[PDB]
Amino acid sequence: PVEEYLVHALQGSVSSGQAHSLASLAKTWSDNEGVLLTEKLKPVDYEYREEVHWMTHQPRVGRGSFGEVHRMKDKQTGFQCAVKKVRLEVFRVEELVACAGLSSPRIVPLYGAVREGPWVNIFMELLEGGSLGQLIKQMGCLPEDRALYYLGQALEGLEYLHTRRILHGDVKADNVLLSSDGSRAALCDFGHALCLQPSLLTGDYIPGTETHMAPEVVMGKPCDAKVDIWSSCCMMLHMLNGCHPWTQYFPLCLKIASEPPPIREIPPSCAPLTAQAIQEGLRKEPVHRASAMELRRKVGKALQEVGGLKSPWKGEYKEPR
Ligand SMILES: CN1C(=O)[C@](O)(C#Cc2cccc(-n3nc(C(N)=O)c4cccnc43)c2)[C@H]2C[C@H]21
Repeated sequence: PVEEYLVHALQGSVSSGQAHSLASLAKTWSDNEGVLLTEKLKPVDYEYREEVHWMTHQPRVGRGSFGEVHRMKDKQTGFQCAVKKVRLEVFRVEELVACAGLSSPRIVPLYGAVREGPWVNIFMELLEGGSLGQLIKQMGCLPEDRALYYLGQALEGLEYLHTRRILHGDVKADNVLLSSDGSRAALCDFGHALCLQPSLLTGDYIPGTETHMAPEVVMGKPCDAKVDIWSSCCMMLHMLNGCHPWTQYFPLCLKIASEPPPIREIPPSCAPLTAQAIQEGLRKEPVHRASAMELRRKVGKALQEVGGLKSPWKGEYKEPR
């Protein structure tokens, strides 16, 4: 009953608010209105406008697949964070729902969201360590312990999301952001996230990366939280081999469905439990594929089996396969 009246109060203004107000106002987005969740980003006179109240850091250095993410500063408060540009006509509410109110160290925090014309500008913490993707390119590929370390932390975040019935949708190195010392990893890019109730390829849907895509998704079978696990394992392989699965050998959605899972790419010098863990996460049938909780525990043991985390965050470059 009153829900309709609260949406109207939030519309037309940019206000200091809480995650539940942001979520309900955002559902409408699917002229300058929005909700900011921290005092570090304050509106001025019912407004928060680009280049007036907030400034992109100069010169513009983009991050993200589309160069949509930028460093920025609140002109009033001097606080700095990141902002993701989403075209308004293609905005998806699930992106914010899947990080709004969520409070987890393995998930990047949401600072707010403000519509301005054709843009939804979404604010979030700035992480200086860059993405796991940028790391893999810098180092070439990661040692076995570092890879297990990060994979587990991603799985910790996937546990959190899955408990809340949230599919991430596009898990990969580029969507894992690292702290300035490399000891913490967080998930990012919830643009493909999907609320679940205890398939995907129907209409207003944009899917994840081809190389990390699970067979059920490819063949249009029904889908659940397990697709994140498949992707996370394809990410593990990307970490170990310095390149995506299947790219050194093959029109890639054809081969995912027909061929066996890419267990061959598991490097041979890897200890038995590392390889064994990767394999439980690359079971073609969702039923036999490991859950998040299960894999995380296995990956943790695998790390323990290999002496724990010993390699430095940025050691020597290591040539890929
Ligand atoms: C909370 N939240 C999200 O997670 C969110 O979906 C996002 C995102 C996203 C998409 C691409 C790139 C990056 N991205 N951001 C940083 C950074 N934060 O500095 C960064 C650094 C290196 C590489 N990519 C980076 C972040 C958005 C709803 C809000």
